[PDB]
Amino acid sequence: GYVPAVVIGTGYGAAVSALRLGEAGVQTLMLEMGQLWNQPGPDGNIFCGMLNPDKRSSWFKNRTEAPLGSFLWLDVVNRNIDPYAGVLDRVNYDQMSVYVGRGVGGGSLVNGGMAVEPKRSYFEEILPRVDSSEMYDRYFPRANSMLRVNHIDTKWFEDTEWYKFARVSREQAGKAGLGTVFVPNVYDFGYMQREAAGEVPKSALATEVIYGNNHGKQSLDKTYLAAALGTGKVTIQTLHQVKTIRQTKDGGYALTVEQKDTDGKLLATKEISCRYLFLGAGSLGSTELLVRARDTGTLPNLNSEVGAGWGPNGNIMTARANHMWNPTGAHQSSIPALGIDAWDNSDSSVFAEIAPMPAGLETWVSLYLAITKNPQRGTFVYDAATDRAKLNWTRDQNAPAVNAAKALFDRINKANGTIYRYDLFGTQLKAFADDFCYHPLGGCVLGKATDDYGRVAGYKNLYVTDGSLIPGSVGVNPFVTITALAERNVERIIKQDV
Ligand SMILES: Cc1cc2nc3c(=O)[nH]c(=O)nc-3n(C[C@H](O)[C@H](O)[C@H](O)COP(=O)(O)OP(=O)(O)OC[C@H]3O[C@@H](n4cnc5c(N)ncnc54)[C@H](O)[C@@H]3O)c2cc1C
Ligand SMILES: [Mn+2]
Ligand SMILES: [Mn+2]
Ligand SMILES: [Mn+2]
Repeated sequence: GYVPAVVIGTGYGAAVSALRLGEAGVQTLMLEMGQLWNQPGPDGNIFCGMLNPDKRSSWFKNRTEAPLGSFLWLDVVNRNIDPYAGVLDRVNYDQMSVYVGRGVGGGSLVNGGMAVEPKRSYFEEILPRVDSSEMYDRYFPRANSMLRVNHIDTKWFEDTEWYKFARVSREQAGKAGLGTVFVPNVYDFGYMQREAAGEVPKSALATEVIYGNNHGKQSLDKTYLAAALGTGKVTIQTLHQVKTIRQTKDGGYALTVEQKDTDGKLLATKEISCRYLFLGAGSLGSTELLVRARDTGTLPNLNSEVGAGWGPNGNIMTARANHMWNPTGAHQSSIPALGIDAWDNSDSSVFAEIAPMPAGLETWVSLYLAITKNPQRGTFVYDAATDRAKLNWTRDQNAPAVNAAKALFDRINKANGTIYRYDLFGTQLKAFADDFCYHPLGGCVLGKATDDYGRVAGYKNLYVTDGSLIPGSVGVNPFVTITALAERNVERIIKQDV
């Protein structure tokens, strides 16, 4: 059927858009290919933890996987599983694996909650056509409040066993002259203190994050999406995947939408039409829809920038072996709280998460997720044979990112007389994981594939809202930027277009 506005997906861009549309009185249908995560499972919990993965952990895979960095300790808990509509999707391209959330809330279900504003000077570099004053004066504050960002208590952090791992890396970094910063989060840190005191059910302190948090984490289903539903003007249909988009002969857009069950069986194929169409299917999903539409002739006036300009936010993972006298602890909160800010906008820039590890026994490993400044970009290229966009990124394109991460961590190793681990990513000696991405950015870049508010070039009332807009890099964990940009865009689009 017809609905005035359709939003594809339910991640950050989508959720912001739908809230503001509903508040403007626009009846809005959100179409989400994953589940609404609210049914207690066989362990009584909605989500599986990292030490008890099951089919809930994975989007249509036949075996669970260890969290990256932890195969040596967590492969023992891996099991064969039925393909199921689980929460975390490892999307494999030829030389890159991109991890995304699947469900009501998108990546907010599976991410580490880290809510970080980009450096203004870097924002101005990457998006020079955007007025940075309204971003910092209005939209970043709006995002901060709506997301329910909060801050860890410094004395609790300093004292608790659950953050020893962070304190160890802080001390090691400090010997190299490198500073750390606290990382704001949407996980309720008050709740986390109570978990450590045995006062409330554990989640972050029970090895949960990447397959969802049963408590504590204010994912988008609790924040923007709950508010959107509260307007009375928004509904969400789950296990509904948009496959194609066309402009109807009489105006507006028509979608082919597959409804599946949680086993992936096709239940129905529906045609859903609308006046206003907002894409919030993520860097991968929105880009694939538009490359498909261009190259199959259903949106033939899309431009050549559709598909272009993808980067992995410079993501690189690495690990150091601590001295025996610097154990990192068996009990590590699953929510990071500290990072190393070595980002000055130069090509040497690194902003690196001090990542917890879930093994739950002492390994002496410090793990890091580095965000780097690497100019290389990929393109999503439609394959009509398999009906898939394929990302053409090759591993050598991450060499600048590896080189930056390695220069930084080499300083820390030199100051401390430590070495890397080489065995965390596979049997081949490899200290830097260079073929994964948690932060996909680009494919439908703001001001190139779209105008400076995400209006898709060549079309009226067709909008992109999400990580596909960002030009490959933001220098920090990306969801606050996606959120704030979406606030900016939807406010302007509603004013001028709706
Ligand atoms: C392991 C991990 C850790 C992370 N940690 C952090 C962190 O701590 N902080 C941070 O800032 N970022 C973090 N990120 C990144 C962050 O989660 C993403 O940048 C963000 O979720 C992207 O938002 P989005 O709106 O672009 O898309 P998404 O959040 O990916 O949402 C897209 C939604 O659209 C749905 N969808 C896709 N295609 C279709 C379709 N055709 N039809 C219907 N529905 C569709 C998806 O199922 C999904 O629910 C992390 C991500 C991962 C995977
Ligand atoms: Mn604050
Ligand atoms: Mn519980
Ligand atoms: Mn030393």
